[PDB]
Amino acid sequence: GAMSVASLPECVKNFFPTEQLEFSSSITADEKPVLHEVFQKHSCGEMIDEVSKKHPELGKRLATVLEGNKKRLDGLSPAAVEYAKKLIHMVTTTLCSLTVGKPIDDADAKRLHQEFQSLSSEDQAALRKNNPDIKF
Repeated sequence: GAMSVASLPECVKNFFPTEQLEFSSSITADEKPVLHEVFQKHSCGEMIDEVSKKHPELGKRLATVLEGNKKRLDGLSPAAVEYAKKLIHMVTTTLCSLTVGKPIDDADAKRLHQEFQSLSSEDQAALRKNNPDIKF
């Protein structure tokens, strides 16, 4: 639909939480230009205020994505949390680029996969338990 999520490289799609993908699917043709206008001011914490100013319902849906992402960090070790924040940074940057029409470089996603592989078995299992929908 408006967002073109399917056009993303596979290794990038692998890391997307469900809530980001469901949000992207939901974007209507008149909603996308709202995200474009707002994200073009920057390079979501703070995006929410600006988006909601323009389109309350869209901003509500964006806030729900961020609320969703929080749960995924619960109970994780310092190393696993460091990893997860890098994963979400990758996903955020991508979705912003997709929205504004910048190219997508999947090198950051290949780095995430390599990094996951060198985590302890206990941290890999904890990440999978908190994110059963992600292909690490």
